[PDB]
Amino acid sequence: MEFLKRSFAPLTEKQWQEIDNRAREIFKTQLYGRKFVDVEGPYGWEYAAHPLGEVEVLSDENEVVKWGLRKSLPLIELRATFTLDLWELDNLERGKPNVDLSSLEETVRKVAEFEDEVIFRGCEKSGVKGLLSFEERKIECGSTPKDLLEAIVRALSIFSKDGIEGPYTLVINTDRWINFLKEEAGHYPLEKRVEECLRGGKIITTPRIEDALVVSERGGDFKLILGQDLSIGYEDREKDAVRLFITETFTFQVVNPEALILLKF
Amino acid sequence: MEFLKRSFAPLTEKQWQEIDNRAREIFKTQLYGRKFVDVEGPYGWEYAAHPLGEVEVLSDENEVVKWGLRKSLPLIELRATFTLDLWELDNLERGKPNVDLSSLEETVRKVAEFEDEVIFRGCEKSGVKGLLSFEERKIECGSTPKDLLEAIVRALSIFSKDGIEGPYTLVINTDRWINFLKEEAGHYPLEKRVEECLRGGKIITTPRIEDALVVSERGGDFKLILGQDLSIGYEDREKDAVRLFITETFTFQVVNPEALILLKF
Amino acid sequence: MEFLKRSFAPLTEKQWQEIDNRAREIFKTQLYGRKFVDVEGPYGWEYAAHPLGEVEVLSDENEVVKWGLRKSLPLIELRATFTLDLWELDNLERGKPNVDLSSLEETVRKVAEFEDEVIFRGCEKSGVKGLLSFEERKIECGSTPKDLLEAIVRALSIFSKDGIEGPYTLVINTDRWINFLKEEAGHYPLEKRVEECLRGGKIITTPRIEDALVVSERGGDFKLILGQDLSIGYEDREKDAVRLFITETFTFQVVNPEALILLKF
Repeated sequence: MEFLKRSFAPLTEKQWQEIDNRAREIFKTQLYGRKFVDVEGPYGWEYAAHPLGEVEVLSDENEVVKWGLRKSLPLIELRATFTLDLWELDNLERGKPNVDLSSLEETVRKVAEFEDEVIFRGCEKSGVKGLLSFEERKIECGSTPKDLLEAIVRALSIFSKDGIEGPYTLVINTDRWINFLKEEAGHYPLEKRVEECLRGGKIITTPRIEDALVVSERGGDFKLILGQDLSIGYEDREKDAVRLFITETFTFQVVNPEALILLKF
Repeated sequence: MEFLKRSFAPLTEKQWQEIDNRAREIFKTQLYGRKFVDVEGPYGWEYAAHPLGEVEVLSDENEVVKWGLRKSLPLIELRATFTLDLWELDNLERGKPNVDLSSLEETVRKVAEFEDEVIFRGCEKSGVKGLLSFEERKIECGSTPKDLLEAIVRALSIFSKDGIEGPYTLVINTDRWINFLKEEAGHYPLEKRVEECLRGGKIITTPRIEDALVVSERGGDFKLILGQDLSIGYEDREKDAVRLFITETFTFQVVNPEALILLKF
Repeated sequence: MEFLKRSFAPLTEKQWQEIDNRAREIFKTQLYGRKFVDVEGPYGWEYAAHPLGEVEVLSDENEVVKWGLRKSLPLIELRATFTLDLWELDNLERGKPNVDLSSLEETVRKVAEFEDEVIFRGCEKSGVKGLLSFEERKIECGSTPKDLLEAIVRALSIFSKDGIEGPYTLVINTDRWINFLKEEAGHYPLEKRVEECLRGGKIITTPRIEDALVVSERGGDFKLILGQDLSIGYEDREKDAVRLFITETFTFQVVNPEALILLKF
């Protein structure tokens, strides 16, 4: 019996595992950040903040004793609720393989969008700096696949200058990738061209961002620390419906900004 | 070779251990809080903050996802420097058992006073609430030892009402204790009277406070968490003098305010 | 305890290994010559000069005794200094994974540029002849990738005439390679065309040179002799900063000029 109080929910364990695998299957495809960022944890529920190794001196200079405070990044706890119908769920025990989980799917989609937004554009309230906030690592790129290849080559040259090794992955907005395919009446399979230019790299198309960027996957550059992973608990029961929730405690850190390059095409 | 960089200091290990035992001997008598408060740690240098188990909801009520932040108490790092004379220290190897350590003694006294002040009256900058801030647990007491005994009995009655068991310790200002002894021309050894009234309790006289209070020593009521205990490191060398420093990372927490009673005599 | 006097530096071994791996990682990408030239050594610090096997006759012809001197190539010793901040470094022990090493990176970049310049264009003061000094091995090439392929084929024909076997590597300036890609709207992946024409060869893009050339990697044609490899030592300490230096003793020799072909495109 854990934090989630799963036992007290008046639902069959078959429905429990069904919802579990449904949520996990949705999250595998909807978690864009985890596809390429490093993941650390779980550290348990008790992990409240992550140390930063920095000290700020509140004390003055005349006083001999230098007393100050250690900076740290507090974790973010998210909790989103939803409701299900007991009679609709009952059909699983009767043998119906299809059930209505539209509310659960919508909640999972929205929470995935929220966490992707937090990872990409940051949250000034929590002090987390988003990747797009690193404007200093920008390169102008033209509207043609030729200009895209030129930008990729120049980005790899900059990476080699800064000593950033492979593998390299290109994350591009899906609409812009589709537009590039529309403009590409050439002779070269665009995927194989990009892979050859990236020296065995991979392409990720996502709608979370509007532009393209190149990252390195040597590890230790983007750490997503999880206190408690994604989990579903039971809140309360009312009439013929059951209320559940999804909770997660996490934080994000960018170790080396030099491993990220942005394209302004 | 630790945080303190002790090896690089051009001082004999005999002088090192001499200064170590001198500082430890001073701290045993000058650390008033540790005489009665619970001590936890060390958690190492990396322990930046202590979790509080509380969550504050930054998110609004219309948005389904409830994202918030976990509260925690950041640790306080103190660092006080001092200087010693190489030629004066050299006499130890020649056989002189007496050396001048007045600067070190003064620094240790001042840092002990600072930490006692932080423990007792708190620090609003760090968010630590001092014991004297708990004004709700106050009892008026008269100027006579008879009134002191009456206040002790009433405080024990309140403790029994609130279910606080022994042992109990009375911490009283040294000047007020001396004044009570001056006023006491009675027939009862005052120490044995106080011990009998406290049911085997003990009395602690300190100049850090100006009044008297009664506490319980059942444990788990006042936790002083130490990341790195009191330690002395070497900063730099200049001409014929050597500069050292004393560093410490700590925090304080009051678990149960009901275990503390204050007297307003 | 070596030449570098690493022990006397008042820095943690963690910082030592961090700086070591940082410098090594930068050098792996910034050492263009070692990517394709043969490397010999280390011969230790005591190796002052490399024998040439040539004797010059100072004596006249009337005197029976023929006394002369043996020619040799003296080694070059480079030493570049830089400074770091002790307080900035202290954050590593506190847990900060990010430190400012901009001065170290700049020094490593500049020394890499200097050694690449010495390897490529030589140094008349030291008597080392640069590869670009071999103007007799020049071939004119046009501005089109077709002309580049023609020049590659003719260079391979000359190599076969002179009995130079594979593998062959093409080293081309990055800007000119990018311009060739810009001009290439053809149908053939340019990398695979170059590899096929070179019979499994590889392409290296570098900014150290402005033109393109073809070399052979059968070994024994370009020897870089190292007395002491790249190393970082500690010079002295001042106030709150520490001064380090990077030192290296080396020399370069071209055995067979017939294994090098230059393109004048």
